[PDB]
Amino acid sequence: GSSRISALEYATTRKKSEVVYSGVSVTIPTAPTNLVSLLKTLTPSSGTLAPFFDTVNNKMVVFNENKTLFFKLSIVGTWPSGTANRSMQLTFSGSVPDTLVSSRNSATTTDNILLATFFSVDKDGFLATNGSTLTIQSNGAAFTATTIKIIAEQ
Amino acid sequence: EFGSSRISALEYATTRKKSEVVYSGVSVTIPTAPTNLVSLLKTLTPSSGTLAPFFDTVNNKMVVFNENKTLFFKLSIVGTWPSGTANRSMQLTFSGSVPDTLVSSRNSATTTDNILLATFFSVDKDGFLATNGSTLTIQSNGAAFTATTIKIIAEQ
Amino acid sequence: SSRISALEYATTRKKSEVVYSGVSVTIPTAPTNLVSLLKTLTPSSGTLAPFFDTVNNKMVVFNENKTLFFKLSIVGTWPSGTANRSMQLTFSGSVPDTLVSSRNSATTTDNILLATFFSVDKDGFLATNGSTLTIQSNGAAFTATTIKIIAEQ
Ligand SMILES: N[C@@H](CCC(=O)O)C(=O)O
Ligand SMILES: N[C@@H](CCC(=O)O)C(=O)O
Ligand SMILES: N[C@@H](CCC(=O)O)C(=O)O
Repeated sequence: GSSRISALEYATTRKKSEVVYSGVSVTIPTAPTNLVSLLKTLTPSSGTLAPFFDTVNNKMVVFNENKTLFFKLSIVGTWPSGTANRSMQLTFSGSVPDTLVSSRNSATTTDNILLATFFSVDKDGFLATNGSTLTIQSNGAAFTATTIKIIAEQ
Repeated sequence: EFGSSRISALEYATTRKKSEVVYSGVSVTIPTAPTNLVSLLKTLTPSSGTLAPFFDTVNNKMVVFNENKTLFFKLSIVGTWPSGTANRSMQLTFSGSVPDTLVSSRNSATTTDNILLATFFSVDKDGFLATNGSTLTIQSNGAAFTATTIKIIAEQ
Repeated sequence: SSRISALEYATTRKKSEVVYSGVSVTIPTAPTNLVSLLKTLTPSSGTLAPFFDTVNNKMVVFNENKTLFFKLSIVGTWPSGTANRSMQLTFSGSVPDTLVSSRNSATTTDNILLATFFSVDKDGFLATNGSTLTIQSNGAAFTATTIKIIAEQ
């Protein structure tokens, strides 16, 4: 069945946004900050925010499919020298909001960050209709990001 | 050949199976002692979703389909530790051939108490998870935690 | 016929899942090539091949537009009394990724679970170069007694 086969091929084709900002100086402040708003002003080194990051409404958006979305944010940067307790926090709005935190303390010298998660998108569900506002906040002190890689795939 | 049967099998293979359960507007203590998570949740009435088929409420464990398909797990908890709690963490252990221990730790720099634990389990046909399931044991560290919304997902 | 067989390939998981049991392995406080460390140990089950290259001491991937999922589960210990402590794992790449599992006095368990994914592109950086995995223990060295490592694609 060519039509059923084509549907299976579509279902098993990864769709994604994978955007790299190399050589930027993005301050991630200590106050809640819309992440897409922060990124959309920057010229990417590679990739595009579309289709998963909507630069008009400053949100992550998804395809209307019963297919899970995988998300990763990799940040190279620094907190100020001497900052001990510190964390990077990223919240996704949703029916139940999800709050990611990468915390560290005096024991860890590296300031680089890797946040990863997934969203089990339902057809005609909350994410499919509303998208998700991503709100980022640096805790302990402001963070200065010099490379950012952001991925959403479904 | 077996074309028809193989297409139907592929349709099954690419259909997500899931439990996605939300408990909204609750007030649930996650204590500092090890607590069977399924035992804790099954006392609550879901606002949406069902524990079946991934959470066995007789044996109080997560169970999986016997197929070479990875299971993705997420636990999202809205709640609080007592005011002033500085060092604190939420931990979740899954029994297995090698047990896995998830920890979300934080300190004075982070004021939010909300928790997001996510992972995967690479289920093998006739393997440990498929044969035994996994006991999930949750524990709050620093002080007891009071959860007001819980969302739990297992999918395969 | 062939589109069906191709779909069967596309939807079949490929994996390395290696368990090292009953070991007492120091993960030092200095950067350490993880594949170099593991390949000295005898697995209780599984094989480093095909995802872990023990000649160049790196993770390697299939040259396919298919995401790789990675998990490292470690049973072990920091020295008694260690409060602030963390385990970190860096993957080289076009942009390197640094995973950190940190904890403090509130947490008693020392066991570690690091999980992530890599959105491999055909003929992309990972497919062309692989990834060097560098592990480091912070606060004090960590003694690992069971290690389970998974890469799947
Ligand atoms: N099923 C929810 C997402 C659940 C999740 O947070 O993964 C939705 O479609 O909006
Ligand atoms: N392959 C193991 C699971 C490994 C993992 O922890 O992901 C099983 O089938 O029980
Ligand atoms: N697309 C990148 C991987 C991106 C990631 O780190 O997930 C590659 O093929 O090398």
